[PDB]
Amino acid sequence: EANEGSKTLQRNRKMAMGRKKFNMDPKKGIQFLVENELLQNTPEEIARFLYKGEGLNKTAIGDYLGEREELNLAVLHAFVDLHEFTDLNLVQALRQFLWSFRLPGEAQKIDRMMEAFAQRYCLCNPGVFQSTDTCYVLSYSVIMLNTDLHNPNVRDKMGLERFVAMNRGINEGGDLPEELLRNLYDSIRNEPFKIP
Ligand SMILES: [Mn+2]
Repeated sequence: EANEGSKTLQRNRKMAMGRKKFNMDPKKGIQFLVENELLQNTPEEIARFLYKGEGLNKTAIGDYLGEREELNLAVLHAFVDLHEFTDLNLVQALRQFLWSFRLPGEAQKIDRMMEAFAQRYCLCNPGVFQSTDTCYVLSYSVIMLNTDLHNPNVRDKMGLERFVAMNRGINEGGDLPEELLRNLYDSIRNEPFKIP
């Protein structure tokens, strides 16, 4: 006679095993979970698992999201869609996003994440930016500013006035508010990004 409590206990052990396998080798971890019917092999379901992140290494999460593979790309889109950026300013939203995983080192991986982020930010906050290219450019400006201001290996530091000068043109056929740019600058300047 089948004992469902036994089934649950075995499943818990397998899930614990799967998380541990994921932290070593994200694709292997996901394949194991999928094969044992512990996770559905759908972009949305895998994205929900990584967004919850229970006992998952955020560098592993990032590495999974940065694979240039059809499924992983679908997962990255779904994962960014689980974020809630409505009513946040760009730095506030970036802080939420960049807490949920550790960015890969590779520029192309970062780029795909940053494009996805910018498109989702603009959809959640229509009319803040006149295009997604503007928000993409400005999201990099903010990430680079965090690096420039808070990594001491970057010698000479960019001041507010220069940051505003670089970025005021990037909107459309007319500049943004310089209010919005000063707000982003000071935010980063006074609180670096919290990274995992
Ligand atoms: Mn501070």
